[PDB]
Amino acid sequence: MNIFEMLRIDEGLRLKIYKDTEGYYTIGIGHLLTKSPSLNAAKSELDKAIGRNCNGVITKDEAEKLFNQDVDAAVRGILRNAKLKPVYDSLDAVRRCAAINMVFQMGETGVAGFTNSLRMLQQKRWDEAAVNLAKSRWYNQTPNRAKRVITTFRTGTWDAYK
Ligand SMILES: Cc1ccccc1C
Ligand SMILES: [Cl-]
Repeated sequence: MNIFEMLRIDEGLRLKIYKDTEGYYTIGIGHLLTKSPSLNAAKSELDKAIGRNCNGVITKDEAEKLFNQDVDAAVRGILRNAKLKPVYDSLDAVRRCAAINMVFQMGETGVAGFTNSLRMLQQKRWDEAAVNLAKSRWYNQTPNRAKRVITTFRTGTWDAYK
């Protein structure tokens, strides 16, 4: 297992514009297009991202390239952020994947509310961090996804994905 396989399981793959759990236009392996309610705005963002007139549909190769870019961007966001980088660097490779997963789903700004969880993770207080992570809108709105990610932080294994 690696971060790409983990996120492919959590996000799925769809080659036509769809709506995510919050109702936002998305395509591919969880690539957010726009938060605007306008399908035309989403189609424009898609064409800009792919570099051709897609009319709302992409190929598997295009979805996989967008996905590589999106994972890269999540990692770079962590490494540039003075609050997140020290916690990330303290983690083992499996737990680092759980961290990237959260940033991919919620962004840097969405993880800003997790300051207390981050401190517990940096201190390697895994059970305590798991409880704190679950006291969140994230866990209540996407509980199965959150349980898999939290279990990865708690155990440092891939057991939730196996
Ligand atoms: C979201 C995030 C980022 C970096 C380290 C740990 C965590 C939970
Ligand atoms: Cl879920």
